[PDB]
Amino acid sequence: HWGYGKHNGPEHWHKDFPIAKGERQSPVDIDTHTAKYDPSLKPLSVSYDQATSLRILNNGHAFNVEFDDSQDKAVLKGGPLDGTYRLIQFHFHWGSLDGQGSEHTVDKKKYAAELHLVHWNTKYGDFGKAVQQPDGLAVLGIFLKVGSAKPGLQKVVDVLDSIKTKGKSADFTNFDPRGLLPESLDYWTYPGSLTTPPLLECVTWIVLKEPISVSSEQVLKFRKLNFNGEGEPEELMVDNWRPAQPLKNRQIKASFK
Ligand SMILES: [N]S(=O)(=O)[C][C][C][C][C][C]C123[B@@]45[B@]67[B@]89[C@@]1%10B81%11B698B746B814B562B%10%1143
Ligand SMILES: [Zn+2]
Repeated sequence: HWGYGKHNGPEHWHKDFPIAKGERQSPVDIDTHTAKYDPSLKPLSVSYDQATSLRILNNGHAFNVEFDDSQDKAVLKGGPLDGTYRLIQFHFHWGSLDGQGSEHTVDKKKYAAELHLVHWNTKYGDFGKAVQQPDGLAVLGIFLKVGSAKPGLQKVVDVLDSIKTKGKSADFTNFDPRGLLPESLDYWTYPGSLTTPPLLECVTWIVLKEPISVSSEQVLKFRKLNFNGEGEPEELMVDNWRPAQPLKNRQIKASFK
């Protein structure tokens, strides 16, 4: 099955998922000089005050913090979006070392990690229907650099020991994702895809310019997770990022001057 190794990594995905070589694949390099300021873009509205986290899951490729998405409790709107998008989960991508780990790059710079807050368009009723639509998902991407600790991340870090291996989950209630946001909501946006199989071309990407800082100790704990299941040969969960894909016939727009 697909993963991040020599024999099953991103360069192989196209055999099972031919859309891997499609016209709107993610991630991409953001060339900051070429991205056009678009004065028609609105401020992003991130309304997470009523967010209800439920659980954290090691799915064998990352860990997902899952939310109750059975009502409009945690929603993204505005920015480039029409309508209302409901938070379903967040997860990260990260490296074996601090010099790599992000999926998007900024003028070819790789960050240590990248947070993806995944939301689906309520007009399609459920996540599974939304991923079949070109405007089905909105993913808010946030870069992580290593420096000062992010206090709002520590609750996530401390539960990782309990979900070391693939298929393990843990109750994860009352986690506030507002504690993962940078100060500024300045962003870039473009049309793209899921960055993992099935690589569906259903995402409006919103990538924040301002990174968050996390400590070396925090990211080291991400790197103790395992891709393998319990009792299997240990394969550290590191380098679970897809590299930048061809931009093709797309424009990246900036919300800021
Ligand atoms: N890295 S990222 O932020 O671009 C991606 C996060 C998207 C979550 C989408 C995966 C699935 B799993 B369930 B439902 C969706 B349909 B079925 B299975 B298929 B896979 B696809
Ligand atoms: Zn992701």
